[PDB]
Amino acid sequence: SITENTSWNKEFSAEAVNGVFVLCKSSSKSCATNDLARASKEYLPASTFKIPNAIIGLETGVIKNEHQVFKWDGKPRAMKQWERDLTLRGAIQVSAVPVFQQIAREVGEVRMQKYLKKFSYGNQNISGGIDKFWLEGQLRISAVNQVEFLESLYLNKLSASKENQLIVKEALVTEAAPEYLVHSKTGWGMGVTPQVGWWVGWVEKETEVYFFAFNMDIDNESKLPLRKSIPTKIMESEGIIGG
Amino acid sequence: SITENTSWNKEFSAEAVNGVFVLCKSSSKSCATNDLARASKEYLPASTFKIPNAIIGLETGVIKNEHQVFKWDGKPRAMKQWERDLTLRGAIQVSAVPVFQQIAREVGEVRMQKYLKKFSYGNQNISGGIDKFWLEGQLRISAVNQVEFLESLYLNKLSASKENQLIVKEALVTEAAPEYLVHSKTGWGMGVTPQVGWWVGWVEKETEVYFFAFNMDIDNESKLPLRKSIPTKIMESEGIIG
Ligand SMILES: *C(=O)[C@@H]([C@@H]1N=C(C(=O)O)[C@@H](S[C@@H]2CN[C@H](C(=O)Nc3cccc(C(=O)O)c3)C2)[C@@H]1C)[C@@H](C)O
Repeated sequence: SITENTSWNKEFSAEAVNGVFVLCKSSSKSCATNDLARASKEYLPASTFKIPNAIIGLETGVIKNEHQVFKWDGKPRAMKQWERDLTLRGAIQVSAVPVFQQIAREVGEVRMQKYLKKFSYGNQNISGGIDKFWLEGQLRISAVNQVEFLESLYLNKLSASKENQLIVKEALVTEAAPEYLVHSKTGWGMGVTPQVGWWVGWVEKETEVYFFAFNMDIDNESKLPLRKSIPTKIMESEGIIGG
Repeated sequence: SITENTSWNKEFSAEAVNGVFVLCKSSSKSCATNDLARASKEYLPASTFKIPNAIIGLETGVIKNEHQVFKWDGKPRAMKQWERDLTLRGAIQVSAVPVFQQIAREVGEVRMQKYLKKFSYGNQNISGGIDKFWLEGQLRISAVNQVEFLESLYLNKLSASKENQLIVKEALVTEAAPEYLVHSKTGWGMGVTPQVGWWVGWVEKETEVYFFAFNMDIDNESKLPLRKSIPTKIMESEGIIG
């Protein structure tokens, strides 16, 4: 029942990129997209996988609780922003891949498989190595499936404790005003061709809720801000951002 | 022992503010204040009482859950900002008193009394009527006590489920930045003299956490923003926010 809104395409052509936005009001039963085909196409999740990985980390006890500090061992990491002790929120905010690869390692394949099945997480293919599958492996998930998973998270309906779902929700908050709250997560998947850029999340505005998932083909770093600006312009046209 | 930091008085001086800031790193065992006497003095909590009231409401069942919508009945309310449907977070963040009056009535005197004893909340005096004790009744709490209560909340150590503590915690998020996160709640107690203004909460930056409570006398309504600006300037100067 997802509907196509072809006018949204102008926000993609204005920036010379290919991609999809899916936007649902209230539930995943009222969704619209600029491109019906791509809305259902599955792409490497990259750093958006920190959302399930975090929940799974808490459920399995690998992450002890919300106050867990991920200590840096001092050995060098691929970005300087990652070279420091991090909270769960901090590790999510900076997209600290090494923290999550250690989480995945301790969770292990059999349990990670079990959770991705419970979560109906895309093609649930975690081959490509326990700490790499969402980065250069065979895992793939669509914008539509992202929206469905995030709706279950918002509702505390994933197969995980309410407490753990709440902890991860707080960690994902990226904008806050009295009657406007955004939970969101970016991704940039360099380990696939073409590279994929993601922005997924949900907006609570007054008493309404909107689920969203965006992805695009990324040539390189310079186009990364479009992951937020294109969704922002669509949501503005829909009356979500302003008043 | 809480230490006195006279220096902070400089931020109170230009605006002639009579007030106190309490700021603790990691725990309420490591606190400082500009004014030891005022730090421990108890003031009417006004809208800051929405924090325990929300938790009590959830713990009793009076508040259904995180997703409960508080419908406006169309009858005029004291503030236009309150004349709409509100989520729990909305009701807390716009300080929608009538929503919390109804919650308090449904909680009731016996339960409310017991939870303030469990939370060690100030003087625990709820006389004045069940729906006005924190507005114009006799309940009073100090800045030090606000910090101790907020620390317990942070740590999920109040006598309430971890889930209900977590619900209220997300409801208190007020600033979400890449480097830090702020949970806070304002208050303006117009039902006492002098009028009291509050800002209480905590800040998480890097791997550290700081609890804070600020109050001041409000000589007039134009001085209201000082309830955030003075403690923000102090916490900015120490590196806690920014
Ligand atoms: C995930 O897909 C991927 C990440 N995603 C990235 C991206 O979106 O660019 C990079 S890491 C990313 C780049 N910008 C942020 C950042 O540094 N922000 C930030 C936020 C809060 C605080 C601070 C700070 O205090 O320094 C910084 C992180 C990477 C390619 C994985 C799979 O590689």
